[PDB]
Amino acid sequence: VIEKRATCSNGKTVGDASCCAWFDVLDDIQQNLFHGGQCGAEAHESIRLVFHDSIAISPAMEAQGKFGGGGADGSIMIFDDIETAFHPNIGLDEIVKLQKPFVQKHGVTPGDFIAFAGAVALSNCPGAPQMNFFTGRAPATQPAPDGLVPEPFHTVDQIINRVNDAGEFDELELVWMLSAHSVAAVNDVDPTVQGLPFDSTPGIFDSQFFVETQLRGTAFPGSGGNQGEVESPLPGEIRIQSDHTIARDSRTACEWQSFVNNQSKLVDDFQFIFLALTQLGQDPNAMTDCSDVIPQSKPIPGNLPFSFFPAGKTIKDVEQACAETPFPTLTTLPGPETSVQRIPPPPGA
Ligand code: HEM
Ligand SMILES: [Ca+2]
Ligand SMILES: [Ca+2]
Repeated sequence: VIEKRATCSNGKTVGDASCCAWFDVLDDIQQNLFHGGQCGAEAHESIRLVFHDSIAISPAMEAQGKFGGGGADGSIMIFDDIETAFHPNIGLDEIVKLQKPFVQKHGVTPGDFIAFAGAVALSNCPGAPQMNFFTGRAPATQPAPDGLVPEPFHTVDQIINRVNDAGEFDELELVWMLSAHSVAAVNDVDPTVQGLPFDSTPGIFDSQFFVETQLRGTAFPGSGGNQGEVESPLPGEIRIQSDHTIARDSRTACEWQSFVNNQSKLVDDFQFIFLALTQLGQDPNAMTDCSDVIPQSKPIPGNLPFSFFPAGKTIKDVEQACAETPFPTLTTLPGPETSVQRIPPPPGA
């Protein structure tokens, strides 16, 4: 891979002349997919899509003589009819259908487009790392098998083993990639209400997800007892069983707690693991670095502390699970407990 540093027609310099075409893709999706650069529903869905495209790869299966999926190869978009019907991928055909036209129009590979839209999406959320974007994913030729994407009702062991198989990720890295639930909502677990967020700041990439999953769950936000859902600590917020148990397991509880009040570790770890996900099934040395096309991320506005307890909660409500270090003493926002507002998805989610 020979790279040719170049100045694009917009006047910006990039690592390789082939990267210049992505500035037109960027302007199109910022206006027509993310409604003016928002960290809203489509941005969240695009971030989710990166993981469901990428994690569908299995060296264990390949060792048994069976196709195990191609990783970040755009298969979930190319074969959407097959893959979006898998239960772990519930609700993803909506975002795939919204993304499809941009791929056809710009003549980029589905896989590179999914990794691009995920990185741009995150750049729209205040607090996000400065994201990378590498090109080079050839179109998938076979859909991924089912049973590769984790479900919210899988055990901690099941999920640890799944991500270890897919990309040799350890239990620490599992925790890091779950940071993406800091900018996310749930549309399909509670059938009575769509758009319940995982943390109280679904438009900000912060550590509230790690704080709020550690509080005692006291109620369901909509209907009770749905598969993969557990009680949450705040009105309007949802908690799934996998996140709840990873936060409390002796292998991963101290790593989960380490992001509380530690913005630089959150950002650095997530930057790293997001890039790794987007390279599953690929040879990093055969890819082109087009990270200079991705916009600069913005800081979190205002002057509140980086991490805090939501109003109405104090250290007494934390279920301490990390045996090595006490949960940090955070401030509590003033006033009455307030409900987290839902994020309505586009039709079909
Ligand atoms: C490792 C185990 C994981 C489990 C069990 C899991 C589970 C879930 C579930 C149940 C939902 C709601 C889906 C729906 O209602 O249709 C969700 C949403 C989401 N997940 Fe995960 N997830 C996992 C890891 C990840 C990772 C590594 C990423 C990073 C890209 C991610 C990104 C997201 C995002 C951004 C959303 C919000 C979607 C939206 O707002 O429409 N998740 N996750
Ligand atoms: Ca795939
Ligand atoms: Ca957040």
